Amino acid sequence: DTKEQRILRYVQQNAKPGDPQSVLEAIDTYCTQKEWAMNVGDAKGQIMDAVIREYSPSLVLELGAYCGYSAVRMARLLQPGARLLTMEINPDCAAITQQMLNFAGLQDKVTILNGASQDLIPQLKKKYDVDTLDMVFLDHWKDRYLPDTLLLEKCGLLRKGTVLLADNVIVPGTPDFLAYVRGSSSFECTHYSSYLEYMKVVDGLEKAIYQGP
Ligand SMILES: O=C(NC/C=C/[C@H]1O[C@@H](n2ccc(=O)cc2)[C@H](O)[C@@H]1O)c1cc([N+](=O)[O-])cc(O)c1O
Ligand SMILES: [Mg+2]
Repeated sequence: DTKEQRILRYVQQNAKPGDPQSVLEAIDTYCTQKEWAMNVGDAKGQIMDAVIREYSPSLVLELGAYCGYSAVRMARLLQPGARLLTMEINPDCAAITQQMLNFAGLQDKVTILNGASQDLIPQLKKKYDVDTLDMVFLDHWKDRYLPDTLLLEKCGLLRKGTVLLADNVIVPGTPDFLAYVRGSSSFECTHYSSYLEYMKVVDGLEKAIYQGP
């Protein structure tokens, strides 16, 4: 029994089926109170929401599904006919994400791709009927942000105005990617400061009074 299955089970037990907001709130409660997990969380999630609403993307690529928290967050804001594709190398995470989307009622909008991003990116156009991407959410292994961005470009998946949105650029950090994009005339960058997810960390003092030998 994994932490990820425990999160899904908590959602099935407590959230309202077909209600994406309820699903996000159930995840946030469980991870705030019971077990830390690497979901983007509601603080950064609000920022994501504002960006998605600004750009109204028709085709979004997510790198890194995990439990589906960000896939639920994004897909609930997509217009009719818009699509999210999400890449997940861990088959256990891919299954959880699909059940989460199902529970939320968002399964029609989202396609899960099982595999490593660097292996899947070159197959997008032919296998998933993609021309260029409107938005890319990066939230997978931090050392893959830069090489995958380069591969996206190589494969002709970026157009003028494609919006890349990257989590964790301060903590744990993505320093090669951040330096690259900030220094490149091919990208115009903006930083949105927020807070790392679920950081009310419990600790305590133990008093132990010696009673004699
Ligand atoms: O390490 C972090 N994220 C790595 C994410 C990894 C996810 O991306 C998938 N994937 C999908 C496709 C691939 O090709 C590779 C991996 C993995 O199978 C996992 O589901 C992280 C860590 C902290 N932290 O505070 O420690 C906070 C965060 O917000 C984080 O995102
Ligand atoms: Mg993250």
